[PDB]
Amino acid sequence: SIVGEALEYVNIGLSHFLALPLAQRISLIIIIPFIYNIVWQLLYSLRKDRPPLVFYWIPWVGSAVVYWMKPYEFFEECQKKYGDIFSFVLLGRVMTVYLGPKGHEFVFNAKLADVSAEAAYAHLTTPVFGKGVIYDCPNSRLMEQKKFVKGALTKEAFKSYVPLIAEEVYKYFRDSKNFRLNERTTGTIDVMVTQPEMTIFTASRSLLGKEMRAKLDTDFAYLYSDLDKGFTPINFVFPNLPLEHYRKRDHAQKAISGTYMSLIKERRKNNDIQDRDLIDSLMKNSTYKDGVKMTDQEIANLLIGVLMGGQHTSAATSAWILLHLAERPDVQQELYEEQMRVLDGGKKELTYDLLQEMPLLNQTIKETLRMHHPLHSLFRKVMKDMHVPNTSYVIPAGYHVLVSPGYTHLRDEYFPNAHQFNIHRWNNDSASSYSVGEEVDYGFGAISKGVSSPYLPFGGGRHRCIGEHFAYCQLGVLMSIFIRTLKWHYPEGKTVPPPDFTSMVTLPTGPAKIIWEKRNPEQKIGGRHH
Ligand code: HEM
Repeated sequence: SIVGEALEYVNIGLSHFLALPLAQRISLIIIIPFIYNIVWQLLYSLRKDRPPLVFYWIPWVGSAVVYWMKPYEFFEECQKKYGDIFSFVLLGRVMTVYLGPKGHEFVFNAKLADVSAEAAYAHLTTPVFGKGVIYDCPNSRLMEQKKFVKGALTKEAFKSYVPLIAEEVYKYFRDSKNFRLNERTTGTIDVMVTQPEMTIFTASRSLLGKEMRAKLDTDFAYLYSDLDKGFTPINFVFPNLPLEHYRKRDHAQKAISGTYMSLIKERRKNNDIQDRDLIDSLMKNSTYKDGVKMTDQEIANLLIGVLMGGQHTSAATSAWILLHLAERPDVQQELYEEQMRVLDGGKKELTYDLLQEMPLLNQTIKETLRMHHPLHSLFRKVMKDMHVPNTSYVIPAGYHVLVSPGYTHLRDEYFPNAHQFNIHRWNNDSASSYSVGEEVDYGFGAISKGVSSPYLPFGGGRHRCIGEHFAYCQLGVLMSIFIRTLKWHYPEGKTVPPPDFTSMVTLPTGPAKIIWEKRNPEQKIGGRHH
């Protein structure tokens, strides 16, 4: 017995390895991880306590490419091969997807100790919003921040925001080069140009107030653009490599929060603290229950976060509404009749209460949010091994879970002819959402306990959206005025564009152009302008 003579050759083989020509060493630096990764997946598939893992050729990268470009097609293929729960590798991360209403329950209603949203999201949002708020703080702090913000999102606030938002839409029709309704009776617009502008203008005026809205008439508006460019998915992957747009982002966060603090300190200086906007509200109502006050910097940062949370969701949504309606003059016609009925042929000024008597308008918003959920995937990082009910699967800590209610929105089983835009599928069901039973309060108000609805555009559980009613108010006013003022249609041979999922906000693929025409060519919009 001389195995020892073989152990010598292990050592010998090792030294011959280190002496390979650089050409072959490089090749082996490639081939070894490639082979190991394939061997690893084969072994992994034998485990019974793990959901099926989607096969991938390139290590670390995983299924990133296909998930990035066409996530719903990716989900549908995986769902056919493996069923509703499956994992895939995404740039060094393992993502476990749970499709359908049971998936909604598993992720949105997960125990606070099981999963973390801030662990998934903070590296992307913290540099944009600033420190101390949203995901740069314990969940209990987030809960109270949401409570604070909801305090300026009351029915009473919406009654005051509606004429403010309407003024901004009319000003945009009057003054924007995309319209100029006093000078032109027809024109062509790119809805991915107009809607972000209309969105920030209307949200600024109502949530931040007249001063902050005035700032957007200046070069200052470009900081918002800069801040926005630091909010892309490459910041998800590489949170900070010293790139140009990273620093413009940091600069913008400091400059914009600086402007908000300036106004906050000015208002406190003059005791000019009213009930006009979210700034007034947070100045009066931002003390945590342990008695610690939000700093002025944190208040400013939270303002940025709130405006940002409403910016891309709403802008994408009003863009899709215009795009679906552009090939549906029958739906424009039907919405126009409702406007004439509810507002007495235009004789009534639009109010928040009359908005609630516009079911078809609200069903249009509801249906667009069904077909175009602006966030195709929501994430949590798994913090404790999770057992998946009625399976033998365990999702270990360190994995991520991914939930996609927008995918379920597009399934025939839950919405017949799911790829058909039909506002009447919501007849006698025009509410933005509603708790279909028992409620629960995580610290920012009573919300639905069950999150099993196949329709979940605002998510659910502790991380549930609080901007839903603001969004309906904003989109409601905006679409009410579009409908009463304009008709619109596609250029010849154009139709509803397919979604672009790469910004991870489900935008229409540009350029998404429509042609508008004034319903009343001679109608003038009053007020002064240069
Ligand atoms: C069409 C409009 C909107 C849609 C579809 C939408 C969607 C969502 C969704 C799906 C979530 C949950 C994310 C998750 O669970 O990971 C969420 C959370 C949230 N959104 Fe919205 N949103 C919209 C508008 C707004 C507006 C207008 C605001 C502010 C005025 C806002 C602020 C927030 C906030 C503060 C959260 C809580 C985040 C958390 O607790 O982690 N959103 N939104």
